Amino acid sequence: ANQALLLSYAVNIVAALAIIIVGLIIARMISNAVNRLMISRKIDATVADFLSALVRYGIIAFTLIAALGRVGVQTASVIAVLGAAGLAVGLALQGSLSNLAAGVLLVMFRPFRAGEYVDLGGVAGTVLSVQIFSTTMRTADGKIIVIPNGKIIAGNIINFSREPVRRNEFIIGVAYDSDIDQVKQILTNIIQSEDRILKDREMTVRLNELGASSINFVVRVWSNSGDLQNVYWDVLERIKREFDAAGISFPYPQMDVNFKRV
Amino acid sequence: ANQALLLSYAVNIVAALAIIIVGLIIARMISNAVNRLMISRKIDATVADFLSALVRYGIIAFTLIAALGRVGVQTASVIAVLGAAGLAVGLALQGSLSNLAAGVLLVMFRPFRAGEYVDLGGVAGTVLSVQIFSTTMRTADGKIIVIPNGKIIAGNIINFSREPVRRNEFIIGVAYDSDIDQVKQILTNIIQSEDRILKDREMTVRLNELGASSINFVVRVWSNSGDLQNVYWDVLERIKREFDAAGISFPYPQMDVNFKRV
Amino acid sequence: ANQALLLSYAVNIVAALAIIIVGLIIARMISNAVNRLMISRKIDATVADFLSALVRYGIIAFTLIAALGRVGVQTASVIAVLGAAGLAVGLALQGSLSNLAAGVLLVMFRPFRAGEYVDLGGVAGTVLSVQIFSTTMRTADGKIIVIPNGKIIAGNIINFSREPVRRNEFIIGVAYDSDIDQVKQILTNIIQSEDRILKDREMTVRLNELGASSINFVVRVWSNSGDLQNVYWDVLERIKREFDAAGISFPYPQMDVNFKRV
Amino acid sequence: ANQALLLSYAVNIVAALAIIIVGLIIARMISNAVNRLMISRKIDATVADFLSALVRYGIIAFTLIAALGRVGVQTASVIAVLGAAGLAVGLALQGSLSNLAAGVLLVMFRPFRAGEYVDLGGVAGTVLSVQIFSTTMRTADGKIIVIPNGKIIAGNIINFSREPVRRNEFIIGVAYDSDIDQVKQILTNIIQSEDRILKDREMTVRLNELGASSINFVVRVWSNSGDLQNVYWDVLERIKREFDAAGISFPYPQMDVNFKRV
Amino acid sequence: ANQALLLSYAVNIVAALAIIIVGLIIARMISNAVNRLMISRKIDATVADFLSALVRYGIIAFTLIAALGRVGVQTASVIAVLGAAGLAVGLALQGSLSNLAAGVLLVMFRPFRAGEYVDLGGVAGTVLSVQIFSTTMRTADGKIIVIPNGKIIAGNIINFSREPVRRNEFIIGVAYDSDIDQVKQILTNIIQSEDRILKDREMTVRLNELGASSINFVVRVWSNSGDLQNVYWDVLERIKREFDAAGISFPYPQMDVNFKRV
Amino acid sequence: ANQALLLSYAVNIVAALAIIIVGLIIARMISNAVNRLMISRKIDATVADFLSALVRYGIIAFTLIAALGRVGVQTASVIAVLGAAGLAVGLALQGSLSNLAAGVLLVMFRPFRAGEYVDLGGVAGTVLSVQIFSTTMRTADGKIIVIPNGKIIAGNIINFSREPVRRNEFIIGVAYDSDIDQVKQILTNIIQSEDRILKDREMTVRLNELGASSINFVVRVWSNSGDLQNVYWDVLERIKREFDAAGISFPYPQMDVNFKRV
Amino acid sequence: ANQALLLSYAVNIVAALAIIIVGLIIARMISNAVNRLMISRKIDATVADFLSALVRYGIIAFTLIAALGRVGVQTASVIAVLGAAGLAVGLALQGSLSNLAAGVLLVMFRPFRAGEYVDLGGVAGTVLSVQIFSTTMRTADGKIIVIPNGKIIAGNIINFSREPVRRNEFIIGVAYDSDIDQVKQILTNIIQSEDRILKDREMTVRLNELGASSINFVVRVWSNSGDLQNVYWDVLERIKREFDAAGISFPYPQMDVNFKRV
Ligand SMILES: CCCCCCCCCCCCO[C@@H]1O[C@H](CO)[C@@H](O[C@H]2O[C@H](CO)[C@@H](O)[C@H](O)[C@H]2O)[C@H](O)[C@H]1O
Ligand SMILES: CCCCCCCCCCCCO[C@@H]1O[C@H](CO)[C@@H](O[C@H]2O[C@H](CO)[C@@H](O)[C@H](O)[C@H]2O)[C@H](O)[C@H]1O
Ligand SMILES: CCCCCCCCCCCCO[C@@H]1O[C@H](CO)[C@@H](O[C@H]2O[C@H](CO)[C@@H](O)[C@H](O)[C@H]2O)[C@H](O)[C@H]1O
Ligand SMILES: CCCCCCCCCCCCO[C@@H]1O[C@H](CO)[C@@H](O[C@H]2O[C@H](CO)[C@@H](O)[C@H](O)[C@H]2O)[C@H](O)[C@H]1O
Ligand SMILES: CCCCCCCCCCCCO[C@@H]1O[C@H](CO)[C@@H](O[C@H]2O[C@H](CO)[C@@H](O)[C@H](O)[C@H]2O)[C@H](O)[C@H]1O
Ligand SMILES: CCCCCCCCCCCCO[C@@H]1O[C@H](CO)[C@@H](O[C@H]2O[C@H](CO)[C@@H](O)[C@H](O)[C@H]2O)[C@H](O)[C@H]1O
Repeated sequence: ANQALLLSYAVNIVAALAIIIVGLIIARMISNAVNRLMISRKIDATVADFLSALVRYGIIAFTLIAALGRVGVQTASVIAVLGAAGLAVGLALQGSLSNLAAGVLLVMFRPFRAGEYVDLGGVAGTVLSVQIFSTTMRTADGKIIVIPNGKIIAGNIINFSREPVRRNEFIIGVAYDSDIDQVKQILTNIIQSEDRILKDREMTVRLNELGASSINFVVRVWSNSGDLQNVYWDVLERIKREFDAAGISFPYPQMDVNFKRV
Repeated sequence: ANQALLLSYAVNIVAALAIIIVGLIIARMISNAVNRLMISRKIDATVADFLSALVRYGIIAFTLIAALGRVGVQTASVIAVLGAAGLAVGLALQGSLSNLAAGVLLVMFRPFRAGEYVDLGGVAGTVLSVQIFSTTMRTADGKIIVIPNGKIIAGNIINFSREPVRRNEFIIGVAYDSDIDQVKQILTNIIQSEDRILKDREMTVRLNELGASSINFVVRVWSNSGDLQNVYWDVLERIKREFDAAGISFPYPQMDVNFKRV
Repeated sequence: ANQALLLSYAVNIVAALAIIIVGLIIARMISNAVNRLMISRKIDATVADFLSALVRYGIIAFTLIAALGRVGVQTASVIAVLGAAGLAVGLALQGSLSNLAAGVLLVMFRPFRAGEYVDLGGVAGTVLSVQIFSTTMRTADGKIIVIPNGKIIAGNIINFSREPVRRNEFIIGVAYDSDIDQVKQILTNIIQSEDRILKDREMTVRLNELGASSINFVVRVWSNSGDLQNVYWDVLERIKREFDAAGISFPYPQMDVNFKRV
Repeated sequence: ANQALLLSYAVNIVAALAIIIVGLIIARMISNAVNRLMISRKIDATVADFLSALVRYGIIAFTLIAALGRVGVQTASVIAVLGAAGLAVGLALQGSLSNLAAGVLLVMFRPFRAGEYVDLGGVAGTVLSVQIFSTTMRTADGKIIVIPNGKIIAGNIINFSREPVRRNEFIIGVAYDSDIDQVKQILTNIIQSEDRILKDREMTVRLNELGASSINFVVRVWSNSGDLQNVYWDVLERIKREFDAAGISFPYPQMDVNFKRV
Repeated sequence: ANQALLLSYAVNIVAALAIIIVGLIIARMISNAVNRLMISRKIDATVADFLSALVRYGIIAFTLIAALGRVGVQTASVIAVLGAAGLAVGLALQGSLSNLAAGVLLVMFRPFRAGEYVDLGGVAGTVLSVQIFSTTMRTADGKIIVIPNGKIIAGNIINFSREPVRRNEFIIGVAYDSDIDQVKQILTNIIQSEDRILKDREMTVRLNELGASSINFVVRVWSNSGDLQNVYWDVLERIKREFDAAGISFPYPQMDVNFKRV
Repeated sequence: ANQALLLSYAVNIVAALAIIIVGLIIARMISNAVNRLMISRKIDATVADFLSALVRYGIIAFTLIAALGRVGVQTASVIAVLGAAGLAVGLALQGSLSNLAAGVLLVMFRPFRAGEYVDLGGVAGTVLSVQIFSTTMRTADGKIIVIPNGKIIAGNIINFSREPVRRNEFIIGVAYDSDIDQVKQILTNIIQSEDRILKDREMTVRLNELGASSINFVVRVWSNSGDLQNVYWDVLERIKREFDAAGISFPYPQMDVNFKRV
Repeated sequence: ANQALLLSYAVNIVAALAIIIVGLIIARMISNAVNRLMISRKIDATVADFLSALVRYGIIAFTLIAALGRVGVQTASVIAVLGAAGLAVGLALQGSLSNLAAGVLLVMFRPFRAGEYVDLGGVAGTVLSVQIFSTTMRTADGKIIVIPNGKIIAGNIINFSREPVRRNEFIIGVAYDSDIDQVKQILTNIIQSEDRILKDREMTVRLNELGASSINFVVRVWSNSGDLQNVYWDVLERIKREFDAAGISFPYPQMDVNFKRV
């Protein structure tokens, strides 16, 4: 029969809903304004969206604390419950947040760009795109790999395609009776007739190891990154043909045998 | 004999039960409304159920704090005890929550879809379905594997079936005395007569290594993902037959032996 | 001589004991009621016992805070001491709680059931039972293994017995001079006369590799999970007998030897 | 000269010491009563001692907070300092507490008992006793191993001695020219004359693999855990003697050699 | 000109210094008294020093909070700053505290004592002393190893010197044509003439494996820990001499060779 | 109609905006002043920027707490929400902060400088630059590697280029019948005629191992870091030529063969 | 126009700056006094600098809380912001603090000193100096290694140079037909004529293993740490010369061959 307290309670509830509505409006407005202010200062779009989302959820948290205080919930209760909900959402989004930060770093510092062959922790292939949470790459034989950004940032990032020039390394092994000067002279002529091998870099042709069955010569020559494999195959076929023409042997595995007829 | 205090205590208990009932009702209603509001905005059904469950448990926590305050328990006591119960439930559900978030990410970004052959951390097989906590896959020989979603998201996701085309790589090894031009010409004719090998891609036929007993030619040819294995087996049998017809040898392992009758 | 303060102190102590007794009674009653309410809603019995134990310990914590406030201990002291005791009990029960949650998940989602051969992280054997903290399994030779549930849930769960059908894979290796058509025809007749090999699945008989001493044919045939091993042994003995009858050889390891009498 | 404040200070100090003494007495009494109440309910003695120690230290903490409040230290100061001392003691006792809980679990669920051969994470030997913090075991050759209980509970617990029966697995390898029916018949007679091999279990004698130099027969037979090794050695010597009597050969490693006098 | 407030400030500062001095005195006295009280109850000296240091730093913390309150710093400020300093000191001393607790456990339970050969996680050598933070051991060839106590407690502790008796295991391999009864009889006589081999234990002499080139007999005999190596060397030389006298052969690695003059 | 409360609310909002503006101004000024004060004291530029950023964000946090208190938000709400936003930003920047600190340490202590060959955790190459978050290095063959600074600081940092002098180690293996004095004399003359080998260091020429087919001499000689590889190749070719001239043999792998015509 | 409030605000600001200045002065003075008091008590210089830095930053924190309270910032705000700045600085300095504590432990307990050969976790070389954050060592061939102190303290610390004496272990392998008494007598005379081998230690010369092609004698002899390698090389050359003079053979790898002309 006494509606006056009921009127006060309904009025407090309507005031709580009005505070919620106005708080969502002001949160969206201040967050969009901070986002435009950051984009105008050339902050990265993902960092801008992240900081704007944090500002919007903070203003919404103040609005919730105010409205729930209007309905009689204490500030300590609302802070504890919003903290538990935030800890749950943070447990769900912890790894995704790590991948988001790693993706921002990969887009900012550019350890690798799309189209560059790389080697991210033992997998290797052409990069296709860095994305919000993971990087796609196509391996040499066409398989697609999707590496999460945090694993990429946490480890080494070998990059085959960054330097214009790269070095071949042949390991020719010839018979122990082969002349050393003739081998070095033939390998030197083979790498001096190769126009794609850079003459201003190193061009080693040195005996390198006395192996179990052969003396292993090493040849190290530099070439542009686009000519590396073709130079390898061409120098290899030329080595084979010229050694076969010159009489130098490539040994089969060797074994002395001390015969004992028991 | 003095029932007035007893009446006040029974009235406070009934008011606490009434606050509990009304609080559960309002919690269920606001949670269903937030869930419908999120589903209408095309949020994922699992993220919608998660955020709605958080809203419902938060409103129930406010209701518990209010009723337990009506029975005389202090707000600090109720917050501490609900925080301990929430920390226990969170210790129980930590890994399941990680798998739930990883499953939401796998369904959203689609690193792999059902029916695509993959390789999730060293296990490989056709995917069957991504589920709330774990992914099922059937390996090539019919074993079922159940990989938890967090392990899948944390590591690499090789995907054999995403790209339409993929590359074969034969490694033929022939005797050192074999002619190189004849080997390359026979392998080239074999891969040029193969209609399932894409002629617009690479078709390498290059000497690749001077091995212990053989010179290892490499052949790399591209084909549609569905023709890859049949092209491998057909080119392999054709290589065998044509080399046997042409007189080119596949060496047995070689060994020079220096006889010494001691 | 002034017993009035002594009377007030003894009365406060008796009131604290009465609050403790009534609080234990109400805790047991509300916990049993919540447990019956959950079991009636078809919640899992272990989750029901867990949530009921949490409700009972929470009501006991409120009762302790009330009684210890009656004896003059402050609410902050009781909350801090109960929090330290709860942190100690939680450090003791952390791993057991992880195993309990993993066991609930294994009983709910059924990645494997009792009597199904599995492979949980490198150990393999018939499952015997999933239990509250660990799973028992009997390996193929009769050893018992007890894997804690958390280790099982955290890793892959290969399941040999789930699919009705599974694939055999023979790897026959014959001499390089062997006819390929005759080998493929004999293997095809051997797998076509085998009634336990499913004719509606794949039945590959393809040359697969040119090995060091032999050409390795592959045979892949599907059969029901109960016939897999018997089909393997029967096809193997039939391959051996028919190749010996047809004159096809299984090579011994090969080695060319270039004799050099030095 | 004004001793009245000095009298009040000395009286407060004596009251603090009296509160400390009475609090230690009541703590010891309530802890012993809770310990007897738990032991009477058949709780494990270690869990009883743990919960009683927690009750005793909690009552001592309330007594310290009361006395230090009597000397003028605030409740927040005493709670913070006791919390720091408890965090230090907990950092010191964290691993010992994990081992204590794991030892309680090992004594309760009995994955292994004393005198049973086991394999706890790659070490194997007869168990000697489970103790409060670590398990002792004597390996087959007499070395003692002391494995902490937490490492045991965290990993697999293979148990060689639990099942009454266990399976032998011989892998006989005979020459390719050996008759298969004669080999299977001799192995079958050898395992049928062995009274310690259980005839109601499996008794496989199947050709299993066509190896590099031999066809590997497999023999799997079950026997009681106490007869396993003696049955292995006896069947092995009988296999050797009967194959030597029957003319079946055990091949030496084989190698074809294609002689080439260059 | 108004020195009265200056007098009050100087008096408060002198009172703060007096509280600091008296608090350090009372802290040292109560800590020494608790230390003597623990040593009198046969607590370990390191645990006694640890708990006494905690009591002394706690009383000093109360004294600091009181004096800094006298100079006007609030209790919350002093608690926060002392908590930050304690968290920094704890980050510095975390590992040293873990090693201290592990050293107390190693001195209490004695998994190993000084002079006993052990194997702590893959390093092995005579123990020299357990110390406050690390254990010293001298390996068999005289290198000193210093293993931190926490690494020792966390892993297995194999102990070669605890059991009085230990088992040798010879693995003799003889030619396939060797008589089995003669080999077993010679090995049995060799281990029956050895007085240092315990006749009340096992003395197996069983054929154990049919190897690639030899049948591997096993001999397992027990002896006192001090006679183990001398018994090994003596039985080994006796096996060699008696087999050479009896005509039994130790095979060289075997290889059939199928000659093919191509 | 009653605008007086509306005037008070608009005035409080304008005062909050004015406090925000003045607080940002004072934050930027005090942060720039602290930054100049640190740079003037020769603090590292990165540590200066870090501490100045912390001072600026702290002053901005005080300004936010003041303005949000002016609009009616409580201090506890603002502290909790700013703490949640700071915990989120810290979860995003945790790894980047670890790399920043590691980069400051690498620039301060200089374990390696640019242009020095190193080996950071199994990858090796010339360092190019240490940067804010990762170190770039060019391997010997031209690949670029980008190692995050925290991984570098956490592990070993081998440094090939720091010491002026470094040691070669040849391992010559000659036939068992070779004279030892003649081998040692020839190797000694070869390393005494080499002017780039430091005569004031060690120059060992000792028989080191009796191998399976050869006695392995060791030669260890020191040389300047720039002459190391050229000295290796020159001494190797001189060893080969002088041994071939002196008649000393480099054995092929050896094998006695006990012929048995069965 | 009303400057009185403006005068009060400017006066409060000047009082805050005066409190800041006086607080920095008193912080520096008390920190230097505590540092001198610790150095006078022979505390380590690094622990003294650490505790003095903690005292100085604590007094500065009290001064900041007082001044910021004078400008109107609440104590809770200042404590929260200083706690966030301290948590950020602690996240940056966590690893450096671990290395600092480990370096203090290495300088105090001296597991190794400069100039002693060691083996810290698989890297080995002469120690050069222990430093504030990392230890430098020069490997045997002149590479410099920089191991962070925490990695050193966390693992084993083998120390080759601590014990005055160390043991050589030769493993001579002679032909099966060689006399055992003659081999043992020659090895005994060789190690008895070696004056640098300690005659008061063990001098084993025992047959140790019957290998695939040779009986492996073991020789274990002790010598001073400075004579170890020279004794090894001298005993090795003497073994070689005396066995060649006595007619004892070092076998080449052996192989029986059962000829079969098929
Ligand atoms: C009340 C605040 C509500 C809003 C903020 C919510 C925060 C939620 C925090 C959840 C717990 C985060 O705890 C985090 O766990 C990882 C586990 O590898 C650890 O640190 C980790 O950081 C990233 C993830 O951010 C990982 O990819 C990385 O491998 C590791 O360094 C630390 O322990 C801590 O950074
Ligand atoms: C009072 C609030 C009540 C409601 C919220 C309850 C929260 C309960 C939190 C329990 C502890 C979580 O602590 C978590 O532990 C894991 C351990 O790998 C670490 O972080 C982990 O996150 C996920 C799980 O979320 C793991 O799959 C992942 O391997 C790892 O990065 C961090 O330390 C922290 O994220
Ligand atoms: C005041 C509240 C009293 C009642 C609640 C008591 C809670 C006690 C918590 C103790 C500390 C738990 O801290 C826990 O440690 C493990 C260590 O692997 C980490 O997380 C772990 O969770 C489970 C155990 O729950 C492990 O099996 C899992 O390997 C790991 O992910 C996180 O760091 C945190 O989940
Ligand atoms: C104020 C309260 C005073 C009384 C209570 C004192 C509690 C002291 C807690 C110290 C820190 C414990 O932090 C613990 O660290 C280990 C580190 O592996 C992790 O969890 C660990 O639990 C056990 C030990 O209990 C380990 O054997 C296990 O390998 C791991 O899962 C979690 O991080 C947390 O459980
Ligand atoms: C309210 C304050 C707001 C401002 C400050 C925000 C701080 C945010 C802290 C996030 C959690 C940090 O938790 C951190 O996790 C890593 C996980 O490897 C662990 O420690 C780590 O430190 C660094 C990163 O700093 C890692 O590179 C390192 O591998 C590891 O030692 C510790 O658990 C803790 O240092
Ligand atoms: C408000 C206080 C402000 C001043 C004090 C600031 C403290 C800052 C603490 C940052 C987090 C430290 O968290 C730390 O993380 C490491 C991560 O390996 C873990 O412990 C670690 O300690 C040291 C570093 O101290 C590591 O080298 C070690 O490998 C590991 O045991 C623990 O989780 C915790 O010791």
